[PDB]
Amino acid sequence: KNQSIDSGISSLSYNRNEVLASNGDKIESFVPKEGKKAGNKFIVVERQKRSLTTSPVDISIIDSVNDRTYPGALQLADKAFVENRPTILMVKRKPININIDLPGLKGENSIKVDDPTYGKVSGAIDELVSKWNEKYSSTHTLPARTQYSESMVYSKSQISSALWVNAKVLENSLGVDFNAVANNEKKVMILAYKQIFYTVSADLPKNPSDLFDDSVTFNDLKQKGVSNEAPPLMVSNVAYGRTIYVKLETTSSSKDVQAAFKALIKNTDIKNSQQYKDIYENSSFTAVVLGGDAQEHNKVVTKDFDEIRKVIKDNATFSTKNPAYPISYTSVFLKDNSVAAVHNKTDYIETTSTEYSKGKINLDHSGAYVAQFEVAWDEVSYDKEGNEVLTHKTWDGNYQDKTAHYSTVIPLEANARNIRIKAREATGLAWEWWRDVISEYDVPLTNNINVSIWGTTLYPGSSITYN
Amino acid sequence: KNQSIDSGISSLSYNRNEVLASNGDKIESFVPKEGKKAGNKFIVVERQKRSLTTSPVDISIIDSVNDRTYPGALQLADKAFVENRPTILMVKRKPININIDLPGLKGENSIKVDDPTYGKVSGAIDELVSKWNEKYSSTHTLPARTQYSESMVYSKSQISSALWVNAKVLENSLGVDFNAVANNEKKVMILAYKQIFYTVSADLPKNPSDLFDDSVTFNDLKQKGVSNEAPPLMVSNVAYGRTIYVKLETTSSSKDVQAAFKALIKNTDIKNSQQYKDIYENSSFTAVVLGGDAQEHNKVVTKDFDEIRKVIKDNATFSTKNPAYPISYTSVFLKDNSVAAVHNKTDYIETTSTEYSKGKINLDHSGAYVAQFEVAWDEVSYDKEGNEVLTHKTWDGNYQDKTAHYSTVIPLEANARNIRIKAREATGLAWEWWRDVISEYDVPLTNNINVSIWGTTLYPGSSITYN
Repeated sequence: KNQSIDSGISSLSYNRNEVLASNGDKIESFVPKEGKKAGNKFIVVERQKRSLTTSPVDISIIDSVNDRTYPGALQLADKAFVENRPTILMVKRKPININIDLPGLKGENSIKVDDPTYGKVSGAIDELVSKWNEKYSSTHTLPARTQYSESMVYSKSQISSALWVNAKVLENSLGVDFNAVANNEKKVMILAYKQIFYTVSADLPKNPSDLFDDSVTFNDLKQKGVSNEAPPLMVSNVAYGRTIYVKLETTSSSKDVQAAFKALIKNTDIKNSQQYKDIYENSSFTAVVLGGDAQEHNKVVTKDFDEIRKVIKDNATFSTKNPAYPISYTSVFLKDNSVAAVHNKTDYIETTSTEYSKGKINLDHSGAYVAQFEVAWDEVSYDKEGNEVLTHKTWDGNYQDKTAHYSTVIPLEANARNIRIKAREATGLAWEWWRDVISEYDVPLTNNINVSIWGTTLYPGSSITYN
Repeated sequence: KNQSIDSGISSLSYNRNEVLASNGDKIESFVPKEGKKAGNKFIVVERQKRSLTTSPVDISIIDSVNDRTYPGALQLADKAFVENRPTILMVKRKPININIDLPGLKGENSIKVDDPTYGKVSGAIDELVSKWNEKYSSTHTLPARTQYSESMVYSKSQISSALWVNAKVLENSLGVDFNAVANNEKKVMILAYKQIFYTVSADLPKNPSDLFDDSVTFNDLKQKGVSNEAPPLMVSNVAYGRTIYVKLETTSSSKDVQAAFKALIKNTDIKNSQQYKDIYENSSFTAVVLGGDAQEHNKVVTKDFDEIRKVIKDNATFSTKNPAYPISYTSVFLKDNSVAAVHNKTDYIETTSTEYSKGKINLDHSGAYVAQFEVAWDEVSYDKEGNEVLTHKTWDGNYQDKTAHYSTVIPLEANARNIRIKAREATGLAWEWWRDVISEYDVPLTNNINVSIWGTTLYPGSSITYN
């Protein structure tokens, strides 16, 4: 009891740079490189351990709980604050001045709130908006201050730290299948278009005592959870608006996925490429709007990104005759009046992959001579340590006499490498001393390697073509 | 002294599939992935161990020692054979029939040689060639049977095994720098155009005794080196002709060097690709013609592959009047008349690389507003175990006011990844609540990334371009 509200808050000992800590997995076990056969394709998956360390100050608000966050609100810097379910500190308060950042208000934009509470501070904000609606009675619809963030998805913990959003808000709203992402079954990118209408700020106190009524004692605050493990915070600024989350999803395992997606967003000229056309045919785009101005559980799901663009643009403007809801805030530690950052630290497995596809070597011999072929290749596999293991393969028809007309096909698995095709006119003793009619090395694995041999013994001809 | 030649030779117990064997080196140990800085470039080298086994029957001949090899010559299957300096087995001989595979010579290509020695067989081969110049007195030149081989170079042992040449024969003639090749300071590729004029055969005996004069004993043989460690062989065929080796050299560490070289040899219009022209600027091409016709130590070293094609097309034929030089031969074991194969096995470190160049971010602010920026990137580096290590870097000017006209450059090292450039228009309380003028993620590293911001406070403009 020998403690005042100022000396008590001052006597709290905590690391301001680590109280609001968020830690994730570190991580699990994984093979650095893995070959997989699926469909008529071979996928290869490289993996790397990645470490993130963001220390943001803008903190997401979950709509379900916005009653808890409002300018001049008082919360505790505990693990619940980090989970976006803050513990409120409800006590008898001294008045506080709040200030809205809207245009044409330099000026006559602030207001004193005698009892800072959700209802009173909301009423105060609504009145500042009604004071703006008068004066600017023609233009009631304004543009939003848009911010853009983009990120490929690797884990629930990683995308949460990249986009600064609660992962369940992402998982429930957009429908994110984190196991397909981990298994490299799906590749997903998420966009966020944060649409800020305005921000309301609360004047900071000279000393913490300026927030609490004289009757309130440090022991009253200790009863409500104020501790070294739960220091007190004041909500300094709150941003009102909405956010639009976009999900680009694909079953494709190609290396060009992130590029293809980035092209679609900017609407660039690589977009038309046939490489990206197969990626887009197996892609789905999903957009949702979160805040309050949009109706709960709204959603667009399409294979036409022009539908997504429309949703983004349609929500770039807000009406000053409708109520705005908080989307994020910045809080300040009462002890030093310093901005409270949430120190995120997480490890994750960045997956990268490459798609290969089954191929075949078609042979045609219309030549007026006996020919023999030597077709050979390797098949790549990967051991537990991610190292390549080349199992050599050969065609069963090698070194066997063929005459006009002869045709065959030599299927190759998607994991075929180092292909080599050779043909020799059999005019003589043995293979070893014959003329090469065609002789190709490290042939690329295409869907059809059309090798033809023709002509006479004096003018033999050949060619190698691809489809 | 208790046995004849036949039973003596039969009494020899050796693994025919291993008595003639060559083994390469097993190591050195290596870092699987390494990042290297070379001027305005950052090179990444991925290393894979590769085992390689061949069992060829056509063995090379070193000109310096071509007198030890001729149809019907006896040699010992010891380690000197595998090093292309065979041990001759010189004893009193019975006659032998030899046949030449020159065209239109069915039932008239043979000749008996009473004392098969280098001089007498050479003489009989010359006799056959003069006898052919009488019967085909019009056509005094013929086309050579070309065999084409190609391979990138990784180690002395590997390229020797890939192209079936004595390492020193390439190392002397072409001038391969194996230490540069192994430190990825150069990428080299070698082509071999084995051109066969003709082959001469020796008829196989029903039993070993049919080769030896009756005065010869198995003790006489044993004394001349015959053992289970040195079983006796007979040269069954010898190929006469020439070989053109071609070296394609580069300082470029680009992943497209193999493709560029192939494009050049094939003569496709892909060679005109400016990507490949930067590679051919830092390339050298060399060609040598190891054959009887072409004068000793002859050589072309150019930067125009048409000078190399000239050498090839120029050597397409051979004159029948000119003597021919032995280039290759097949031997047979006297114990079973089975063709002797050299069992080659070799491990090698296959090196593969990519090139990254330095770049810079060019910021230009001409807009009618204060702007702040957030430029950041990661620098890729590889540890002892070849795993990536990203060190986060950020521009010192981040989060500082800038008014028109503001210009700057942010140089980026060639190992720069995950480049993110953001500019926000400064109207509101702080950074966290300002609208994006530009917001780019995972920007590709280019020599110049031009970020321009312009316009007014209420309608800003921007672009990002590359060079």
